[PDB]
Amino acid sequence: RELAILATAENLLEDRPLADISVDDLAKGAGISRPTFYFYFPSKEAVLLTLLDRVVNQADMALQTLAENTDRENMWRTGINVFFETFGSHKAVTRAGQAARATSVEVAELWSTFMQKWIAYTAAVIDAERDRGAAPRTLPAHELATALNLMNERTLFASFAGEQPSVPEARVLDTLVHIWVTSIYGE
Amino acid sequence: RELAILATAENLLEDRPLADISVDDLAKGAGISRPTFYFYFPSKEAVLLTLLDRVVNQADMALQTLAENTDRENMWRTGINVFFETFGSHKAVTRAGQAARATSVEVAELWSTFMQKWIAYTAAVIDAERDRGAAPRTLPAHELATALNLMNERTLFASFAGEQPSVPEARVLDTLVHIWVTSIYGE
Ligand SMILES: CCOC(=O)Cc1nc(-c2ccc(S(=O)(=O)NCCC(C)C)cc2)cs1
Ligand SMILES: CCOC(=O)Cc1nc(-c2ccc(S(=O)(=O)NCCC(C)C)cc2)cs1
Repeated sequence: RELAILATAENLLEDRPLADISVDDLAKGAGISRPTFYFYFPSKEAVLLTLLDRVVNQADMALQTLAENTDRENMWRTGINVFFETFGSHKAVTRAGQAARATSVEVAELWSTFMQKWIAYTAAVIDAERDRGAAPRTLPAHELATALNLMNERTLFASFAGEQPSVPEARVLDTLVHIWVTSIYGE
Repeated sequence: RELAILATAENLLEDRPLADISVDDLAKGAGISRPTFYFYFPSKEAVLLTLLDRVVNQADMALQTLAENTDRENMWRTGINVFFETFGSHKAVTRAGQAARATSVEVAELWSTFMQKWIAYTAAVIDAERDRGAAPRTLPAHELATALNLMNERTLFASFAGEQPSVPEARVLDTLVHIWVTSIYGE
């Protein structure tokens, strides 16, 4: 029933913005009354927050699975691909979740927390690559990590929403891997 | 008087969001009545659009001045620096203008037009660098241009707004030049 509210919201968000989805459409879709909805979620905005929180955590867990477990270009491609596949499978939640950063402090703070985590892990892997002699000591690892992660956030999300301008979705993984591998390994 | 409305809006936007600025605050600030304001601008949103349109065009003209007129790293640094200095001098208009992309089709379409222009010029310069034998034929120039331009938009604007996470403003030019020069010249 919680699940049916979440699935209904994900479905309707594929059609239209969260401003055009009412608690009645979410209730209707989950086969419950509007007061019954209020027992599971305080708002349609909390439904979006929860949807976003699962996509982010699904991306984070898939990155942890890689971390616990090739050539350097393929190492980076597999990591970036976790975010391409995870967000790319949940485009309506990606789009809605990004738009809510402007209006929800909880969505802004959720996004900020996982970006800080994914930057810190990028920096740790760049540092390990520098310690093993594979990557040169160029920029501060954490500053290079930050720019590469903000690049991916902006570029993946533009490609997914078909923005003008954007890298076509079928070219965006290759585009990002090239810039990551050349900026991490290049002198 | 048009100028005094524009200067007043730029000033108040340094303090608070456009939602917290009323046509009376703009009128008051420009020493005119509210009906007199309506003779210059249909809305406070049109005032933001015009402010954004001058900053974008000031950036574009400064890029044209370079184009009509060193080592490859310094060539790219001077180009990126046009955007760092121009937007960095107008942070409240940058911030407000970026936020209005969500709510104004005219702000979205203005931003899209100049991004397409600046990407096309980046691609043209990468192509000329490839034709002269200085840069290798790696990614499609226009796809590499797109990702590098979206990186800069996201990274410069995060640094300016002090977002978490962000590259510190005093490190962001060096960060972006490294990733540009290594991704453009690297194999
Ligand atoms: C073998 C173990 O090492 C690896 O797997 C390679 C690694 N990949 C990452 C990583 C890749 C992409 C992104 S990001 O920049 O794309 N996400 C934020 C942006 C949005 C998309 C959430 C963030 C972190 C860190 S280490
Ligand atoms: C000697 C002649 O050649 C040159 O000057 C070097 C050149 N620089 C550019 C250029 C630099 C940065 C950006 S961008 O990516 O920073 N702006 C969009 C994003 C936001 C910031 C507006 C866009 C284009 C093109 S060619």
